[PDB]
Amino acid sequence: IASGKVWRDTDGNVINAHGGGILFHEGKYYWFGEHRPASGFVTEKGINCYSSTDLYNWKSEGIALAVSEEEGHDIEKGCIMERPKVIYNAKTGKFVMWLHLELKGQGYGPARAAVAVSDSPAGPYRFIRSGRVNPGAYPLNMTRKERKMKWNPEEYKEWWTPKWYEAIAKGMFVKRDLKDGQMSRDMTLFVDDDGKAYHIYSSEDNLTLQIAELADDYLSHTGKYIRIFPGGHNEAPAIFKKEGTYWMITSGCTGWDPNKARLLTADSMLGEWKQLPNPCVGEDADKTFGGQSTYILPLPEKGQFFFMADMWRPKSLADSRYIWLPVQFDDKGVPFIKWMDRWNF
Ligand SMILES: OC[C@H]1O[C@@H](O)[C@H](O)[C@@H](O)[C@H]1O
Ligand SMILES: OC[C@H]1O[C@@H](O)[C@H](O)[C@@H](O)[C@H]1O
Ligand SMILES: [Ca+2]
Repeated sequence: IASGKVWRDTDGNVINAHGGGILFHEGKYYWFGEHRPASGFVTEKGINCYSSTDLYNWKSEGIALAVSEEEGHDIEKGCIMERPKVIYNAKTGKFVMWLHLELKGQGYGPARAAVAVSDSPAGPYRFIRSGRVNPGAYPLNMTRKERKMKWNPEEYKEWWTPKWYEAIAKGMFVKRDLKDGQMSRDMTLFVDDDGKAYHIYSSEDNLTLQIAELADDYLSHTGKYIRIFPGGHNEAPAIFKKEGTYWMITSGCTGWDPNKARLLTADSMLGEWKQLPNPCVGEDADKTFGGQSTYILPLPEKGQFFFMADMWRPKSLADSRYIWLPVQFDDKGVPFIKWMDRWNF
Protein backbone atom coordinates (compact mmCIF):
# COMPACT_ATOMS: atom_id res chain seq x y z
CA ILE A 1 0.00 0.00 0.00
CA ALA A 2 1.67 3.15 -1.29
CA SER A 3 -0.25 6.19 -0.06
CA GLY A 4 -0.31 9.26 -2.28
CA LYS A 5 0.74 7.47 -5.53
CA VAL A 6 -1.34 6.88 -8.64
CA TRP A 7 -3.26 3.58 -8.11
CA ARG A 8 -4.59 1.69 -11.12
CA ASP A 9 -7.16 -1.12 -11.52
CA THR A 10 -6.44 -4.49 -13.22
CA ASP A 11 -7.08 -2.95 -16.70
CA GLY A 12 -4.37 -0.24 -16.04
CA ASN A 13 -6.98 2.50 -15.52
CA VAL A 14 -6.74 5.03 -12.66
CA ILE A 15 -8.93 4.05 -9.67
CA ASN A 16 -11.75 6.55 -9.36
CA ALA A 17 -13.55 6.00 -6.01
CA HIS A 18 -13.24 9.12 -3.84
CA GLY A 19 -14.94 9.85 -0.52
CA GLY A 20 -15.21 6.09 -0.36
CA GLY A 21 -15.59 3.10 1.89
CA ILE A 22 -15.19 -0.70 1.82
CA LEU A 23 -17.19 -3.78 2.80
CA PHE A 24 -16.37 -7.48 2.67
CA HIS A 25 -18.94 -9.95 1.25
CA GLU A 26 -18.63 -13.61 0.14
CA GLY A 27 -14.84 -13.56 -0.02
CA LYS A 28 -14.26 -10.14 -1.64
CA TYR A 29 -13.73 -6.54 -0.68
CA TYR A 30 -15.94 -3.94 -2.45
CA TRP A 31 -14.76 -0.33 -2.55
CA PHE A 32 -17.47 2.23 -3.34
CA GLY A 33 -16.67 5.85 -4.07
CA GLU A 34 -17.41 8.98 -6.12
CA HIS A 35 -16.67 8.81 -9.81
CA ARG A 36 -15.09 12.23 -10.29
CA PRO A 37 -14.69 13.76 -13.78
CA ALA A 38 -11.46 15.36 -15.05
CA SER A 39 -13.10 18.84 -14.66
CA GLY A 40 -15.91 20.46 -12.68
CA PHE A 41 -17.66 19.66 -9.39
CA VAL A 42 -20.72 17.59 -10.39
CA THR A 43 -21.49 13.95 -10.84
CA GLU A 44 -21.54 12.88 -14.49
CA LYS A 45 -21.73 9.07 -13.92
CA GLY A 46 -22.48 8.34 -10.22
CA ILE A 47 -21.00 5.98 -7.62
CA ASN A 48 -18.16 3.65 -8.81
CA CYS A 49 -17.28 0.18 -7.45
CA TYR A 50 -14.08 -1.83 -7.42
CA SER A 51 -13.51 -5.33 -5.97
CA SER A 52 -10.54 -7.24 -4.63
CA THR A 53 -9.63 -10.39 -2.74
CA ASP A 54 -6.41 -8.97 -1.21
CA LEU A 55 -6.73 -5.10 -0.89
CA TYR A 56 -3.87 -4.64 -3.47
CA ASN A 57 -5.35 -5.56 -6.86
CA TRP A 58 -8.67 -3.88 -7.73
CA LYS A 59 -11.00 -4.97 -10.50
CA SER A 60 -13.36 -2.33 -11.92
CA GLU A 61 -16.98 -3.43 -11.36
CA GLY A 62 -18.37 -0.39 -13.10
CA ILE A 63 -20.91 2.15 -11.90
CA ALA A 64 -22.92 0.77 -8.96
CA LEU A 65 -25.38 3.72 -8.64
CA ALA A 66 -25.89 5.57 -11.92
CA VAL A 67 -27.19 9.09 -12.39
CA SER A 68 -30.78 9.27 -13.77
CA GLU A 69 -31.45 10.58 -17.33
CA GLU A 70 -34.97 11.67 -16.36
CA GLU A 71 -35.20 15.49 -16.23
CA GLY A 72 -35.99 16.82 -12.72
CA HIS A 73 -35.05 13.51 -11.03
CA ASP A 74 -33.31 13.71 -7.56
CA ILE A 75 -30.20 12.07 -9.02
CA GLU A 76 -30.42 13.51 -12.50
CA LYS A 77 -27.05 13.94 -14.20
CA GLY A 78 -25.45 17.11 -12.78
CA CYS A 79 -26.50 16.50 -9.16
CA ILE A 80 -23.66 16.15 -6.61
CA MET A 81 -23.26 12.63 -5.18
CA GLU A 82 -20.70 12.45 -2.33
CA ARG A 83 -19.33 10.10 0.34
CA PRO A 84 -21.29 7.00 -0.48
CA LYS A 85 -21.35 4.09 2.00
CA VAL A 86 -22.74 0.59 1.70
CA ILE A 87 -23.86 -1.77 4.51
CA TYR A 88 -25.24 -5.30 4.18
CA ASN A 89 -28.54 -5.87 5.92
CA ALA A 90 -28.50 -9.44 7.39
CA LYS A 91 -32.29 -9.51 7.96
CA THR A 92 -33.37 -8.70 4.40
CA GLY A 93 -30.18 -9.90 2.63
CA LYS A 94 -29.98 -6.58 0.73
CA PHE A 95 -27.10 -4.08 0.18
CA VAL A 96 -28.09 -0.57 1.29
CA MET A 97 -26.23 2.50 0.04
CA TRP A 98 -26.47 5.92 1.72
CA LEU A 99 -24.84 9.03 0.22
CA HIS A 100 -24.76 12.78 0.38
CA LEU A 101 -26.97 14.30 -2.37
CA GLU A 102 -27.18 17.88 -3.48
CA LEU A 103 -29.83 18.54 -6.14
CA LYS A 104 -28.69 19.60 -9.61
CA GLY A 105 -28.17 23.36 -9.98
CA GLN A 106 -28.64 24.13 -6.25
CA GLY A 107 -25.00 24.12 -5.01
CA TYR A 108 -24.84 22.61 -1.47
CA GLY A 109 -28.11 24.14 -0.21
CA PRO A 110 -30.38 21.09 -0.25
CA ALA A 111 -28.11 19.17 2.23
CA ARG A 112 -29.83 15.74 1.75
CA ALA A 113 -29.04 12.14 2.37
CA ALA A 114 -30.20 9.61 -0.22
CA VAL A 115 -30.76 5.85 0.01
CA ALA A 116 -30.55 3.11 -2.68
CA VAL A 117 -30.74 -0.70 -2.56
CA SER A 118 -29.31 -3.75 -4.39
CA ASP A 119 -29.51 -7.60 -4.17
CA SER A 120 -25.85 -7.82 -5.15
CA PRO A 121 -22.79 -5.95 -3.83
CA ALA A 122 -21.71 -4.33 -7.13
CA GLY A 123 -25.22 -3.24 -8.13
CA PRO A 124 -27.09 -2.03 -9.93
CA TYR A 125 -28.45 -0.04 -7.03
CA ARG A 126 -32.01 1.23 -7.22
CA PHE A 127 -32.61 4.74 -5.90
CA ILE A 128 -35.46 4.92 -3.36
CA ARG A 129 -35.53 8.56 -2.15
CA SER A 130 -33.68 11.60 -0.81
CA GLY A 131 -34.38 14.12 1.95
CA ARG A 132 -33.30 15.82 5.12
CA VAL A 133 -33.35 13.60 8.19
CA ASN A 134 -36.16 12.86 10.72
CA PRO A 135 -38.69 15.70 10.04
CA GLY A 136 -40.60 16.60 13.24
CA ALA A 137 -38.21 14.83 15.67
CA TYR A 138 -36.07 16.33 18.42
CA PRO A 139 -32.76 14.83 19.53
CA LEU A 140 -32.95 12.60 22.64
CA ASN A 141 -30.21 14.71 24.23
CA MET A 142 -32.10 18.03 23.96
CA THR A 143 -33.82 18.62 27.33
CA ARG A 144 -37.53 19.62 27.70
CA LYS A 145 -36.30 23.06 28.73
CA GLU A 146 -34.07 23.39 25.63
CA ARG A 147 -36.88 22.20 23.37
CA LYS A 148 -39.15 25.03 24.65
CA MET A 149 -36.69 27.85 23.81
CA LYS A 150 -37.65 30.11 20.83
CA TRP A 151 -35.12 31.97 18.66
CA ASN A 152 -36.24 34.98 16.62
CA PRO A 153 -34.22 34.78 13.39
CA GLU A 154 -33.85 38.60 13.02
CA GLU A 155 -32.12 38.78 16.44
CA TYR A 156 -29.49 36.14 15.38
CA LYS A 157 -28.54 37.24 11.82
CA GLU A 158 -24.81 37.77 12.53
CA TRP A 159 -22.88 34.49 12.74
CA TRP A 160 -20.13 33.95 15.35
CA THR A 161 -21.34 36.43 17.95
CA PRO A 162 -21.39 35.12 21.53
CA LYS A 163 -25.23 35.02 21.60
CA TRP A 164 -25.30 33.22 18.22
CA TYR A 165 -22.81 30.52 19.28
CA GLU A 166 -24.73 29.83 22.50
CA ALA A 167 -27.94 29.66 20.52
CA ILE A 168 -26.40 27.16 18.06
CA ALA A 169 -25.18 25.09 21.05
CA LYS A 170 -28.61 25.04 22.57
CA GLY A 171 -30.26 23.96 19.31
CA MET A 172 -31.37 27.02 17.36
CA PHE A 173 -30.69 25.37 13.97
CA VAL A 174 -32.26 22.04 15.10
CA LYS A 175 -35.51 24.05 15.63
CA ARG A 176 -35.10 26.04 12.45
CA ASP A 177 -34.84 22.71 10.56
CA LEU A 178 -37.34 20.72 12.65
CA LYS A 179 -40.29 20.78 10.18
CA ASP A 180 -38.50 19.66 6.99
CA GLY A 181 -35.75 17.53 8.65
CA GLN A 182 -32.12 17.90 9.83
CA MET A 183 -29.44 18.80 7.32
CA SER A 184 -27.12 16.04 6.14
CA ARG A 185 -23.92 16.61 4.24
CA ASP A 186 -20.65 14.65 5.01
CA MET A 187 -21.76 11.27 6.37
CA THR A 188 -21.00 7.68 7.15
CA LEU A 189 -22.69 4.49 8.34
CA PHE A 190 -21.94 2.06 11.10
CA VAL A 191 -23.48 -1.36 11.84
CA ASP A 192 -23.15 -2.26 15.55
CA ASP A 193 -22.79 -5.62 17.36
CA ASP A 194 -26.51 -5.98 17.88
CA GLY A 195 -27.36 -5.43 14.16
CA LYS A 196 -28.49 -1.84 14.71
CA ALA A 197 -27.19 0.56 12.09
CA TYR A 198 -26.46 4.25 12.49
CA HIS A 199 -26.24 7.13 10.10
CA ILE A 200 -23.64 9.68 11.26
CA TYR A 201 -23.69 13.07 9.50
CA SER A 202 -22.65 16.72 9.64
CA SER A 203 -25.82 18.72 10.31
CA GLU A 204 -27.01 22.21 11.26
CA ASP A 205 -25.21 24.11 8.46
CA ASN A 206 -22.18 21.75 8.95
CA LEU A 207 -21.79 23.02 12.56
CA THR A 208 -22.90 19.94 14.50
CA LEU A 209 -22.61 16.11 14.16
CA GLN A 210 -25.76 14.02 14.46
CA ILE A 211 -25.96 10.23 15.03
CA ALA A 212 -29.27 8.69 13.94
CA GLU A 213 -30.65 5.18 14.36
CA LEU A 214 -31.81 3.39 11.23
CA ALA A 215 -34.87 1.14 10.93
CA ASP A 216 -34.48 -2.66 10.86
CA ASP A 217 -34.22 -2.80 7.03
CA TYR A 218 -31.70 0.15 7.00
CA LEU A 219 -33.95 2.08 4.55
CA SER A 220 -35.17 4.85 6.85
CA HIS A 221 -34.56 6.61 10.15
CA THR A 222 -36.47 5.62 13.35
CA GLY A 223 -36.61 9.20 14.81
CA LYS A 224 -34.08 8.43 17.51
CA TYR A 225 -30.91 10.58 17.25
CA ILE A 226 -28.41 12.63 19.23
CA ARG A 227 -26.37 15.68 18.48
CA ILE A 228 -22.72 16.21 19.44
CA PHE A 229 -20.04 18.99 19.43
CA PRO A 230 -22.45 21.69 18.38
CA GLY A 231 -20.51 24.47 16.71
CA GLY A 232 -17.49 22.15 16.37
CA HIS A 233 -17.41 21.92 12.55
CA ASN A 234 -16.55 18.23 12.61
CA GLU A 235 -16.74 16.85 9.06
CA ALA A 236 -15.82 13.71 7.09
CA PRO A 237 -16.65 11.31 9.96
CA ALA A 238 -15.05 7.86 10.18
CA ILE A 239 -15.89 5.42 12.99
CA PHE A 240 -15.10 2.08 14.55
CA LYS A 241 -15.71 0.05 17.73
CA LYS A 242 -13.09 -1.85 19.65
CA GLU A 243 -13.56 -3.80 22.88
CA GLY A 244 -16.79 -1.98 23.74
CA THR A 245 -15.55 1.53 22.99
CA TYR A 246 -16.47 3.76 20.06
CA TRP A 247 -13.81 5.89 18.25
CA MET A 248 -14.50 8.51 15.61
CA ILE A 249 -12.01 10.46 13.48
CA THR A 250 -13.15 13.68 11.86
CA SER A 251 -11.80 16.67 9.97
CA GLY A 252 -12.40 20.37 10.38
CA CYS A 253 -14.50 22.43 7.93
CA THR A 254 -12.13 24.05 5.33
CA GLY A 255 -13.59 22.95 2.00
CA TRP A 256 -10.98 20.99 -0.01
CA ASP A 257 -8.00 22.22 2.03
CA PRO A 258 -6.52 19.72 4.51
CA ASN A 259 -6.73 20.57 8.18
CA LYS A 260 -6.07 19.09 11.65
CA ALA A 261 -7.93 15.80 12.44
CA ARG A 262 -9.95 15.25 15.65
CA LEU A 263 -10.50 12.13 17.71
CA LEU A 264 -13.84 11.58 19.43
CA THR A 265 -14.83 8.78 21.82
CA ALA A 266 -17.85 7.27 23.65
CA ASP A 267 -18.75 4.10 25.60
CA SER A 268 -22.21 3.99 24.01
CA MET A 269 -23.25 5.10 20.48
CA LEU A 270 -26.02 7.46 21.72
CA GLY A 271 -24.28 8.41 25.02
CA GLU A 272 -21.92 11.30 25.78
CA TRP A 273 -18.93 11.80 23.46
CA LYS A 274 -15.55 13.41 24.41
CA GLN A 275 -12.86 15.05 22.21
CA LEU A 276 -9.24 13.90 22.37
CA PRO A 277 -6.07 15.23 20.71
CA ASN A 278 -5.36 14.84 16.94
CA PRO A 279 -4.85 11.09 16.36
CA CYS A 280 -2.24 11.71 13.60
CA VAL A 281 1.38 11.81 14.84
CA GLY A 282 4.70 12.76 13.23
CA GLU A 283 5.51 15.11 10.38
CA ASP A 284 2.58 16.76 8.63
CA ALA A 285 0.18 15.39 11.28
CA ASP A 286 -1.19 18.93 11.65
CA LYS A 287 -2.53 18.68 8.10
CA THR A 288 -3.69 15.02 8.35
CA PHE A 289 -0.74 14.14 6.05
CA GLY A 290 -2.37 16.32 3.34
CA GLY A 291 -5.54 14.22 3.42
CA GLN A 292 -9.10 14.12 4.76
CA SER A 293 -10.72 11.16 6.56
CA THR A 294 -13.16 8.94 4.62
CA TYR A 295 -13.45 5.53 6.32
CA ILE A 296 -12.11 3.11 8.91
CA LEU A 297 -12.15 -0.53 7.79
CA PRO A 298 -12.13 -3.22 10.44
CA LEU A 299 -10.19 -6.41 9.69
CA PRO A 300 -11.89 -8.51 12.37
CA GLU A 301 -9.98 -11.69 11.46
CA LYS A 302 -6.82 -9.90 12.70
CA GLY A 303 -8.34 -7.63 15.38
CA GLN A 304 -6.99 -4.72 13.31
CA PHE A 305 -8.29 -1.56 11.68
CA PHE A 306 -7.09 0.67 8.86
CA PHE A 307 -7.67 4.34 8.11
CA MET A 308 -8.72 5.53 4.62
CA ALA A 309 -8.42 9.17 3.51
CA ASP A 310 -8.60 11.24 0.33
CA MET A 311 -5.88 13.57 -0.92
CA TRP A 312 -8.08 16.05 -2.73
CA ARG A 313 -7.08 17.97 -5.91
CA PRO A 314 -9.89 20.52 -6.60
CA LYS A 315 -8.26 21.61 -9.95
CA SER A 316 -8.71 18.07 -11.34
CA LEU A 317 -10.78 16.01 -8.88
CA ALA A 318 -10.04 12.77 -10.79
CA ASP A 319 -6.35 13.24 -9.95
CA SER A 320 -7.19 13.11 -6.18
CA ARG A 321 -5.13 10.32 -4.50
CA TYR A 322 -5.63 7.85 -1.60
CA ILE A 323 -3.96 7.63 1.83
CA TRP A 324 -4.46 4.28 3.58
CA LEU A 325 -2.62 3.73 6.89
CA PRO A 326 -2.87 1.25 9.73
CA VAL A 327 -4.58 2.29 12.95
CA GLN A 328 -2.15 1.77 15.84
CA PHE A 329 -2.99 1.88 19.55
CA ASP A 330 -1.00 3.37 22.47
CA ASP A 331 -0.46 1.73 25.87
CA LYS A 332 -3.81 3.12 27.13
CA GLY A 333 -5.70 1.72 24.08
CA VAL A 334 -6.10 5.15 22.35
CA PRO A 335 -5.86 4.93 18.56
CA PHE A 336 -3.23 6.87 16.60
CA ILE A 337 -2.07 7.07 12.97
CA LYS A 338 1.54 7.29 11.59
CA TRP A 339 2.53 7.80 7.95
CA MET A 340 4.25 4.89 6.20
CA ASP A 341 5.43 5.12 2.57
CA ARG A 342 4.65 1.45 1.88
CA TRP A 343 3.12 -1.19 4.09
CA ASN A 344 1.59 -4.69 3.95
CA PHE A 345 -1.33 -6.45 5.65
O1 LIG B 1 -32.49 11.02 4.24
C1 LIG B 1 -33.65 10.42 3.67
C2 LIG B 1 -34.88 10.95 4.39
O2 LIG B 1 -36.07 10.52 3.70
C3 LIG B 1 -37.25 11.19 4.21
O3 LIG B 1 -38.36 10.76 3.44
C4 LIG B 1 -37.47 10.77 5.66
O4 LIG B 1 -38.64 11.46 6.13
C5 LIG B 1 -36.24 11.14 6.49
O5 LIG B 1 -36.35 10.73 7.85
C6 LIG B 1 -35.01 10.50 5.84
O6 LIG B 1 -35.05 9.08 5.95
O1 LIG C 1 -17.72 20.96 -0.70
C1 LIG C 1 -16.35 20.68 -0.98
C2 LIG C 1 -15.91 19.50 -0.10
O2 LIG C 1 -15.89 19.97 1.26
C3 LIG C 1 -15.32 19.03 2.17
O3 LIG C 1 -15.21 19.67 3.46
C4 LIG C 1 -16.19 17.75 2.20
O4 LIG C 1 -15.65 16.78 3.11
C5 LIG C 1 -16.28 17.16 0.80
O5 LIG C 1 -17.09 15.99 0.77
C6 LIG C 1 -16.81 18.24 -0.18
O6 LIG C 1 -18.23 18.49 0.00
CA1 LIG D 1 -24.81 20.12 7.30
